[PDB]
Amino acid sequence: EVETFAFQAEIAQLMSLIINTFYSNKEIFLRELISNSSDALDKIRYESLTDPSKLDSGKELHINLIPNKQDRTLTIVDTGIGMTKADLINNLGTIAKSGTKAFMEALQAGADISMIGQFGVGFYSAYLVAEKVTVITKHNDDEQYAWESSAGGSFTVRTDTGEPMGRGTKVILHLKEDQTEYLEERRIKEIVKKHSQFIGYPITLFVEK
Ligand SMILES: OCc1ccc(Oc2ccccc2)nc1
Repeated sequence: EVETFAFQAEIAQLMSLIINTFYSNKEIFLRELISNSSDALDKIRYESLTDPSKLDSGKELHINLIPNKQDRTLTIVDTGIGMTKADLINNLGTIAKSGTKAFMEALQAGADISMIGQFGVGFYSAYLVAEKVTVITKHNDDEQYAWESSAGGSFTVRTDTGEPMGRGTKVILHLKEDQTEYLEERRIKEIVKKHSQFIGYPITLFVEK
């Protein structure tokens, strides 16, 4: 059972801008997704300070980076607070309408795409490198769901029957054919060291063989 939704017009506009603007500094997508993961981990940690049972779904607070050259995917896994179905539909838990408005005003006033995270819509930088993004998520208060979009104005939401995650979010980037550098260990390490040195959670880069 798959539900198909239209993006709000302003979010479709944001994604079109990200996909169509010539902008070479694509590597910032990883900083933005890791920052979202850190924010998610902060939220479940804060909730656990007064209610330890919030961590019954998993006590470990971490971020895993999983490249897969056979599938051409880069997956960013966190064990943060996750998102409900309602969160997924409401632009992955963002205030994306007002964030997009502020972002595009900043771009016409001299900003560049790398500042996207300052406007709370950093998730959508995934489309700098991905032709399709799948988000699997599990929040303590809801069931496990899969969101997916190849842009083009629509996204789908379905109950996920895949491997149970316990709690957290998995962002699966189906990379564009010319963006496979972001599956290479030395490239991912370089980006993490450059942009994510002060993230307060362990970031484990998985290797392949
Ligand atoms: O990288 C995009 C992304 C978006 C959301 C997300 O989970 C949450 C869920 C609730 C609050 C903060 C973060 N994790 C990754």
